[PDB]
Amino acid sequence: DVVVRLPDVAVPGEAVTAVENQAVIHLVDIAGITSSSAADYSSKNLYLWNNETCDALSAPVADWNDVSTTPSGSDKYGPYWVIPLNKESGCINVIVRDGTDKLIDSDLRVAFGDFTDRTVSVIAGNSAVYDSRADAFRAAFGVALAEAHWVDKNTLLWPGGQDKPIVRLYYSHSSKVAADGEGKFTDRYLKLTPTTVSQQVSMRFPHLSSYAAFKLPDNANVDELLQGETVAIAAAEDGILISATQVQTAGVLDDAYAEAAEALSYGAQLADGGVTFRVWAPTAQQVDVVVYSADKKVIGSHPMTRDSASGAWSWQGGSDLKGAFYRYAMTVYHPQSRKVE
Amino acid sequence: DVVVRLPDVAVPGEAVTAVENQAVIHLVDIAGITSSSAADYSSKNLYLWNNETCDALSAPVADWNDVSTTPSGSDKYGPYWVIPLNKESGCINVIVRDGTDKLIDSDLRVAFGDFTDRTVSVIAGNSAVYDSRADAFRAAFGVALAEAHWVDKNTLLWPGGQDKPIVRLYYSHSSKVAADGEGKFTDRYLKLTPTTVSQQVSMRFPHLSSYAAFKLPDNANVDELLQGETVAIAAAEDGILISATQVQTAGVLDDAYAEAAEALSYGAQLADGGVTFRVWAPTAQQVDVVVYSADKKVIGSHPMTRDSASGAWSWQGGSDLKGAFYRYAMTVYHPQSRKVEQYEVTDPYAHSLSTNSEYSQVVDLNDSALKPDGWDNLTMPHAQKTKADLAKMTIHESHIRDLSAWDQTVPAELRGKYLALTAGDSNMVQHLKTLSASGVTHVELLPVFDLATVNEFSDKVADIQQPFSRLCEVNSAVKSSEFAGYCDSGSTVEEVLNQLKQSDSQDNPQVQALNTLVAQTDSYNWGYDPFHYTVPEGSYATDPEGTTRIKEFRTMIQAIKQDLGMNVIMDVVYNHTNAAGPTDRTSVLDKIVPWYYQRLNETTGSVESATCCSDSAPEHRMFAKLIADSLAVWTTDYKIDGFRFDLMGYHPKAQILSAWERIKALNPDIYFFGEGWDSNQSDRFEIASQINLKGTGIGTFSDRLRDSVRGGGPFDSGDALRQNQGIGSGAGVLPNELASLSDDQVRHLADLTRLGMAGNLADFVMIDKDGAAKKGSEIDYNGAPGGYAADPTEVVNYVSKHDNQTLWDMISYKASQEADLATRVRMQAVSLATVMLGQGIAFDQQGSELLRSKSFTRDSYDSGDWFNRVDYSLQDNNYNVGMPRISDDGSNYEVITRVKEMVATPGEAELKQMTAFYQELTELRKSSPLFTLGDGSAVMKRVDFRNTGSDQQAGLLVMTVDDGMKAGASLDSRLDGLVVAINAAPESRTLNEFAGETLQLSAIQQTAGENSLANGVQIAADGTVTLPAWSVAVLELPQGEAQGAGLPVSS
Ligand SMILES: [Ca+2]
Ligand SMILES: [Ca+2]
Ligand SMILES: [Ca+2]
Ligand SMILES: [Ca+2]
Repeated sequence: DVVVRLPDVAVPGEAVTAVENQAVIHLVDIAGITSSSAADYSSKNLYLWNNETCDALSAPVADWNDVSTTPSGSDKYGPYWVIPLNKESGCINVIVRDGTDKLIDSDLRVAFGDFTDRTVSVIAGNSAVYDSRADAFRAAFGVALAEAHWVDKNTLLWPGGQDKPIVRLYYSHSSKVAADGEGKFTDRYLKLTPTTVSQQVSMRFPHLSSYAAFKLPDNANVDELLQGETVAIAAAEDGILISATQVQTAGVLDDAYAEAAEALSYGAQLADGGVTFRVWAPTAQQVDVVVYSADKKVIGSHPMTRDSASGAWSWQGGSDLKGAFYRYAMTVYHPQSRKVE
Repeated sequence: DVVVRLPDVAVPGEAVTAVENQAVIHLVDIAGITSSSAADYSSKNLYLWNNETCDALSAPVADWNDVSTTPSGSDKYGPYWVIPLNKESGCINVIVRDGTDKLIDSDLRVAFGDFTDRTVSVIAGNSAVYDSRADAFRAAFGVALAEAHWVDKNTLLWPGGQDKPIVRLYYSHSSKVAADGEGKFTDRYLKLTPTTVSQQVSMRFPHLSSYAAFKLPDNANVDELLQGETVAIAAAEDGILISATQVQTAGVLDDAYAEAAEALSYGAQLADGGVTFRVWAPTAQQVDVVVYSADKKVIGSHPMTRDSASGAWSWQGGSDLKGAFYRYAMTVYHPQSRKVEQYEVTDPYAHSLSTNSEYSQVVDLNDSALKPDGWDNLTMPHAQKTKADLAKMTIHESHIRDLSAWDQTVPAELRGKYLALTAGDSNMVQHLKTLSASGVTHVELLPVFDLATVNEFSDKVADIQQPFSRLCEVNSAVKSSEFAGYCDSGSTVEEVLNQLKQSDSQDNPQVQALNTLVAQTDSYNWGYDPFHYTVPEGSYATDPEGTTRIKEFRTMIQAIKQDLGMNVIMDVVYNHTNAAGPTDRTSVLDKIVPWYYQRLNETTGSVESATCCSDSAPEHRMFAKLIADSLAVWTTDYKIDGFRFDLMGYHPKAQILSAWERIKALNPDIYFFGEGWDSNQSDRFEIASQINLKGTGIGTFSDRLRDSVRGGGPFDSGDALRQNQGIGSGAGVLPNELASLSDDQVRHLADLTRLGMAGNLADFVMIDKDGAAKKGSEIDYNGAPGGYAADPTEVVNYVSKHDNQTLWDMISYKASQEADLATRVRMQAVSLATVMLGQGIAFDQQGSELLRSKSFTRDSYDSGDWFNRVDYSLQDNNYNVGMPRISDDGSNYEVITRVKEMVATPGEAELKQMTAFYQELTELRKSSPLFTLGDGSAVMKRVDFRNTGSDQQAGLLVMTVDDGMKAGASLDSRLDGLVVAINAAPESRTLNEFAGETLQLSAIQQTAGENSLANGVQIAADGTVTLPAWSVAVLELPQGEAQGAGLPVSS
């Protein structure tokens, strides 16, 4: 079975080091590194300008129509601009363009107190600034956006994986799905097969009905998959990565747990027989009730019991707890940070 | 399933009228009007700014982050901004935004001389400016532009349909897709689903890779869809139309039919067993062959058989059809007119035509009847097998009228004809005969394929040779002009023109005023206006009706190769067609397969005009096939030795190489070269440019040496034409009153010249203007690498060509008042020596040997017999014969007057002196294999220069070529080495570099004597050389019965 791997291109090493009273911005050309023939970087230009916030620039062109700020050089990886500075402190305003059109959506602000080397790298439509061409390249041939949708136990909707020869659902419980030192996707995966959007699904998510449907294997352990990270991967017949995206799982959470979860009571339910603590957290790796004094000192930490049908966690304590302070101590993967928080 | 419908909203009426010293821009909010809810226009702002072009703004915010320029008000239709002005004249720079994001892709430029009211309207992502909110709204809620791209059977690319809830492909076979009386889109459609751009697609169309991809249904009948109209529609969840656009289908046509279509033969293929008619028309609803008599009466109308795999239509008839006239009667939807057009079109694969290319003719080019005697056994007089064979190439770029229009020794009926080359006893023929004998190897013919720009009907044309009365009969305009009085005179147009010279001045440009009118009804055009690619031009024939042209053209080829002993280069124009659209008489390709053969704008679908005219698409499979098949015919049926591609940069490098490999199977020694300038098509494909063609074998014209020797560059106008002197105008050495060129500026031109003389190689190491050792690619040429080639055979050096000022005219503009007629004649020769004695391929304009002048005409394409005159009777160089065309040279009249009278006009003596010099230089070029090394590695191992560095003497060009033992093999059995010395300075110079070297002046130059360019060159027994002013010397190192050490290169 084919291994998903990065394009056979070595990781870049800056090519140009930023010297005193001058900064260097690298454009990591994805279309340029995907090779065949040499690229014309004439059309590429930076609209550079001084403002109340970022004023460290030295002689920035006023004219927006001025495409004259062409690359100070290039190579396989893409062009670069050696920008002259006024002061080695502060920041600069860079708008990366191909003619009179923005390549990066957001107006970049290069804070020299964030990138000590002044050698920085950017990718088209990325908005992010990298300290290295390497860090950028890895990001370019990796997991970006949250294009895929796990809408039910069996179905994953993704337009990016449409007509692609290799479509997989990679997963990692305690780490991020990434490429190793060899640029291979070694993390466990599941093979996805093209299917058609269910009648039930189309109803639920009319805004996704047009999206490309994929059937998950029957052996798939839905529950343990939702314990951590999942990433939808599209690759060539040979295994060269086309796309890697994060997965939106609310649909499957409703399909797998909501029926059972809906039939339970939530909060710190103080009734006759004591107090039942219940929190719905179907993805949480661990949940504990932390009980505090009035002085907010820990009086008890109790790991909760998970109900598999619902993904709800509970813990029963005495009626003595009436008035006690508490919080739930979570252990959960957050897709915004890509970490187990 | 949702019905797409119009919004129930009345057409808007501006709401705000622009008053004095203030403009008003309306944003027509589509999302705002499709919504019954109120909109927050806070986020909306204009980035307004003053520049050298549009400066009429009053107080524009500098900060790009400044979103403070919010709307000056709003309503249902959208917001508006009341912009304060400085002046009611000029223009303003508006960037319409929603935060710090451009709403309109292009930077708007509001010209107040285009919109009188200053009340203007714009739509998001539209780029267009409307005079009214109404005009905008109509455009917004209509099928508008050609934004969508059907790139393959399954894929439709459209940014307008991105993130939209409803995306559909509406279609109509016999009608336009529109909204009914209820405002509904009732026409059949297909549902499109979001997908990603295929790897295969991204390769093919890199310029669309960023565009939003949509998958077509699997039930889609691609074939029947391409039978008529298709429209891409984007709508709301409720079905209110957001956008409706036309579809560009060339991509799918290549994907669905090109594989099969590529494997067929096109035209009226007359072979054994009859004649097969085949036309590719994959969208045509119907195609019929209409067969005509000689009187052009219909003899038969035969509906053709469509092959579904290819979209090609065919019809087989008897061999009786040999010579019959025909056209294809089309029934096809044209997206420009949005209608199913019905017209009769000529064959794009026509090989013979009627007068003025009205009808195609069935022909057999292999017929003895169409061949001059012994055509079948005609061979190439000059070899082209090796790089060394190629390097010997010495081109003379000629034009059919330019050659024989004025030569009296050519029988009248043959003047301006192919047959003129047969006039063995003419001044022109005998001149070429002597040039050939002295070393001119190739004849380049300016357009001889079927041009559109000359009426082939004798009686709808009048030339200067004929009475003025004829001019008025043909030209309606002349009867109502400042020359109307001459219609009564019994004098010729030639006569009247010489009369106008007498009072011609910059303030009274009467010579050119009449010429402009003559030029509309003349027989004179360069011909860079293709009608049919694979038929000779008929106006250069004695009779343009039928096959006569084929035998005549061939007769000219035989004369050039056998009687003049020179190879033939045909100038080719595949970059454009003369016209497109369903109406133009000269549109052939665009009438048959609309929107296929032409390069269209990505948004509007308008045929691009980057080349001038109607940009063709060599990137599309069938047009690439057309080009190759065309070149095959000129190769074997016409026996052409080489091809020069007009604006070759507009072609994909892959296409040029493909055609080249294909043609090589018919003639392995075929040469391809062209103008490989940047075309700006790199967004679309790897262009066939000077840079991109390094090591391919395809040659390109080098502008590096050209500009260094000539002075300045093209686009120079006004005093710059005098200020920008060259090495050959005396830049630095003998400056003119207007010159301000620095010593380093002058030294840099020497650097570029030297590099050029050594075949403009990217890897050739030399000592620069500062004394640094630099590779050819490291020497700058206006931001570009100077050197670019792998071998000198990939470079064509020149100092004159049909386009731009003649060499003489440039010297007249650039030479110091001090430079007398005698020194300027030598200045021409000196300029030419850099080309003639350099490793690269020598190219030159016909007439340079006769100090040719166009009396300062820059773009002589339609300046007729008058300005483009070449006097083969040698009385004058056609200098000062009137003020050139106002339209293109008016801006240079003041400069012309300043220089025009500075020196005398050449006469029989000067022209004879220049011819002698020219013959000298070519003889020299053919005098040693050392001048034409061919291989880049040979150049680097043998070629080096002296008088280099920071301390260099200006105007002295010294080149050394090794044949010594350290170079390798003895190439010249007589020589050990070579020295080329060019003293482009008014002061005589000295050469002590070859200290004690035993040198001798070329026998070629010694024979010449007082008429030599080396006349006065001293070679002291002690190896010291004294070079007179404005002189060129070939100093040779004789070999002594064994290869000694010669002139070894250093570093
Ligand atoms: Ca013609
Ligand atoms: Ca004309
Ligand atoms: Ca373009
Ligand atoms: Ca020798």
